[PDB]
Amino acid sequence: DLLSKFDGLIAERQKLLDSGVTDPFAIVMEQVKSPTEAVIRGKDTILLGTYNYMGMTFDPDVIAAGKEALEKFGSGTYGSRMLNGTFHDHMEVEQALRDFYGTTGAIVFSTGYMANLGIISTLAGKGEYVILDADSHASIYDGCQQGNAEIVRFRHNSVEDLDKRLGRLPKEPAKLVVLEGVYSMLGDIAPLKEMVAVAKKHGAMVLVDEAHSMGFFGPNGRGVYEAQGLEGQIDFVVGTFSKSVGTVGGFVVSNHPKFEAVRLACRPYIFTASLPPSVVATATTSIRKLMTAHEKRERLWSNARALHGGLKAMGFRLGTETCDSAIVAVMLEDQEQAAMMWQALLDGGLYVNMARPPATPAGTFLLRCSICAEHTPAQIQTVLGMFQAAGRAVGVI
Amino acid sequence: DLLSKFDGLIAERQKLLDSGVTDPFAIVMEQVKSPTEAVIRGKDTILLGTYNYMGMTFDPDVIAAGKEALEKFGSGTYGSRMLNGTFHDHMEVEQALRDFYGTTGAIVFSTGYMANLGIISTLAGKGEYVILDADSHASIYDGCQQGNAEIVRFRHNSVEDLDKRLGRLPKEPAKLVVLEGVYSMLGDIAPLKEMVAVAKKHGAMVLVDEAHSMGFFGPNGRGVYEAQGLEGQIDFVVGTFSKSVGTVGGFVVSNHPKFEAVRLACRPYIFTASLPPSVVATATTSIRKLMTAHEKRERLWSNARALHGGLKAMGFRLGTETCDSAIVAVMLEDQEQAAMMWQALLDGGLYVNMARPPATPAGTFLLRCSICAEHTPAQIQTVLGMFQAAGRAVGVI
Ligand SMILES: *Cc1c(COP(=O)(O)O)cnc(C)c1O
Ligand SMILES: *Cc1c(COP(=O)(O)O)cnc(C)c1O
Repeated sequence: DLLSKFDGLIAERQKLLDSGVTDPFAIVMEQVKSPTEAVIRGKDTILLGTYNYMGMTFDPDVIAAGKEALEKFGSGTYGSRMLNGTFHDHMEVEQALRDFYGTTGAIVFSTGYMANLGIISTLAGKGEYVILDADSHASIYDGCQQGNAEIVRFRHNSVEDLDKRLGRLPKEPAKLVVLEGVYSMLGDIAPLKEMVAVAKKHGAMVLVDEAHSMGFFGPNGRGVYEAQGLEGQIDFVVGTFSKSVGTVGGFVVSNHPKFEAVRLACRPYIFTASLPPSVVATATTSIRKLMTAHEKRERLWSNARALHGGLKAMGFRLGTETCDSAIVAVMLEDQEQAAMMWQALLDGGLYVNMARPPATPAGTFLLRCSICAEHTPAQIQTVLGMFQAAGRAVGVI
Repeated sequence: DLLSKFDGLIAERQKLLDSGVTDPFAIVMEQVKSPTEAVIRGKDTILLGTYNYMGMTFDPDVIAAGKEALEKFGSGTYGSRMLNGTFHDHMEVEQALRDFYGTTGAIVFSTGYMANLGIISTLAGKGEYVILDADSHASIYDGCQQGNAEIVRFRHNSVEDLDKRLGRLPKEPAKLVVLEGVYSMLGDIAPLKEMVAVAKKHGAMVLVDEAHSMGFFGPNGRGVYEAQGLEGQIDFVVGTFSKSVGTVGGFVVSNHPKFEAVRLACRPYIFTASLPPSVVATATTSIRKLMTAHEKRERLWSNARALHGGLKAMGFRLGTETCDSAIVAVMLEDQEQAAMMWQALLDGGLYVNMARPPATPAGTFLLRCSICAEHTPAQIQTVLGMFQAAGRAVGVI
C-alpha cells in the first residue's frame, strides 16, 4: 500500500536504534529550570543542543506579554487574516520586524519553513530561475519544489561556481539567488559580500535566510548580511521566530515597493490560520528587546568563543577553524564513536545535537553545540570538562 | 523583476478597493469581549465570520493551561522534535488525538495546511495517484504540487465521476483518495459513505479532512465520516487545531500499523520547530474537553438551524436546502450587491465572511456565516434582524 515505500526507512531506523542506547530522535525534556537546564532521563542536564540563542524563552517580559495576550485575546485566532480578520497584534509584529530590520515591508507566516516555502514558490514562476547552494536548507528546496521555476544548484560555498552558473543562464528571465548567512551543519559563514556582488552582476534578486544570526550578527543584529556591509543590497531577508525570538513563526522582510502584493499571491500565507495571540505577543516583545540586547549578545559570543577555543585546545576536530557563529560542531571518526560520545555526554549531564548520515554527508559524524546567551561561564567550563571526560573515555582525544 | 508578475493582482486589488468602503481583506478586531463579540471600526460587533465553532478560545480551563505552560515551560521550543528534542506535551497532545479519534496513530504538525501538504506529498510517490475533488481546499492541491504523484481530479461532489475516474487508472499502483467532510464554501456535506465505498472498490486508501466538523459531527464528534458510519474504514483523518480546538496546529490520525514511519519521511514534520508550550497545552486541554462538550455541541447546532431556517424564511437564497453544517452561506446576485450587503451588516454591528470571485466560482457571491457554540439565541435573533434590515435596504429581499 502507500506505506510500503517506507519499509526501508523503518528497517534502517530499527537497525540504528538497536546499535545505540538512547534514541536521539526521541529526546524529551521532562521538567525545565531555564533556557540552559532541564531534566532528561531523570538527570539534571545542561542543554546545548537547542536553538535558543538569545535565551528569550524565559524572559520575564516575554512571558508576561504571552500571559496577558491569553487573558485578553484568548487561545486562538479567527482564521486566515485575509479572509476572517485578525487581531491588531499581527500588524504590530510586522511593524516590529520593519523596525528591527529597518525595512518598509514585513510579512509574517505561521512558520519559518512556510515563509521559505511560500516566498520562493511565489516569487519565482515558470521560466524563471531559483539559484541556490547545493547544501541549502530543506525548506528552501521545498519552496523550489512547490514552485514552477527552474532550479540551479551551485557547488557548496563556491563564489566561483555561483558566478559561472548564473552567467550561463538566459539573460532575460528574472532570477532569485537564495543564500543562507550561516551554514548550520558546521557553523561556518557564507561569503555573502562576494556572492551578492556576483548575483547583482548577473541582475539577480537576492534572498538571504538569517535564521541562525538574529540578534547577534551586524550592528543591529540583523544578520550575517548586515555584518558584511550589505545593508540596502539584499532584496528579501527570511527568518524564523523559533531560534532567537523564542516562539513559532516565520517572516520575510524587504524594501521592494511591491512587496505587499506577495500577500495576494502567496498560498501558504493565505490558506492558514493566523498565529495565536500569545505567540504574536511573545514574538513582538522579544523582537523589540532583541534590538538592544547587547548584554545577551555579549554573553552568547563569549560563551561560543570559550567553547570553540576550549574544545580546539583539547584536540577535538571542529567544523570551523575560528568561532564564526553560535554553532560549534565537533567532528567524529565514525557512526559508533559519535553515538558513544553523544551517549557519554548525555549520561554525564549534557545534551548536544548528534548529526549523522544521511542527515550529514556520508563520512561526516557530528556533535553540534548551539550556545545560549544565558549559559554562564561556569556552565561552559563544566561542558568543556564533560567533553574532555567523554572524549578520553571513548577515545576521541 | 520577480514582482512584475503581480502587477495584474495589484491593479485588480486596487480596483476592488476603489469600488467598496471597508477592505474585507484587512478586518481587524481591536478589542475582544468573547468568542462572539469584538470592537471593529469602533463598533461593538457580533462575530459571525470566524471559525471558532466550539467557542473554546476563552474557555477558562484552556486559558489556564496556556498560562501555566508559559510559566513552567516558557514561550518556545528547542527546535525540531526529531533533531533538538521536545517537551512531553507533544506526546501528550498526540495521545489526546488518539483518544479523541480512537486511533493507534497521531502525528501533530505546526499547521493544518502543513499537515495536508506533508501527508499528501509523503504518502503518494512517483507513479502513484492522488484522487481529489475538483474544488478541494488549497492545502490539498498544494500537497499534490509538493509531491511527485499523478493528480486525478473528479467532478465536484460526483460519486459517479469518482468511480469512473478511479476505475480508469492502472490497477497496480497505490492510490490516495482525498475527501473533505464539509464543503466549506456553501456549507454542504460530502457523500462520504458512497465515495468511500467507491474508493475501496478500487483498492484506494482514503484520507478525509475533518477540519470543519471537529467536536460536532458523529457520536464522538470525530467528523462527517463518523456521522456517516465509516468508523474503521478511513485510513487517515487530517485536521486542524484552528477551528474547533482554538489554537494553531494540524494533525493526521490513523490506525495504519506503519503510521509512525511518516515521521521519518515527512519533510514538513521534520524541518520545522515544534509548537510552543502554551499552544500545545491549550490544544490538549481543549481536545479533552471536546470529547464530552455536549452542551456546546447542542448550542452550536441549535444556533445553526435557527440562523439557516430564519434566513430561508426571510427569502434569502442559501447555499444549502437544509442546515447541514455550522456554515450558512447566503448567495447574492452580483459583486456590488454582496459588498453593499456585507458593508451594511458591518456598519450595523455584524461581521460575516464575504466570498467573491476568484475565491468563489465566477457568478457566485456569498456571505458566509460560521456559527459559534457560544452564540446565544438572542444573538441569533439579533443577527436575523440585522440581515432582514440590510437585505431590505440593499434590495436582496
Ligand atoms: C530554522 C530554519 C527553518 C525553519 O524555521 P521554523 O520556523 O522552525 O519552521 C527554515 N529554513 C532555515 C534556513 C532555517 O534555518
Ligand atoms: C482550515 C483548513 C486548512 C488549514 O488549517 P490551518 O490549521 O489553518 O493551516 C487546510 N485544509 C482544510 C480542508 C481546512 O479546512
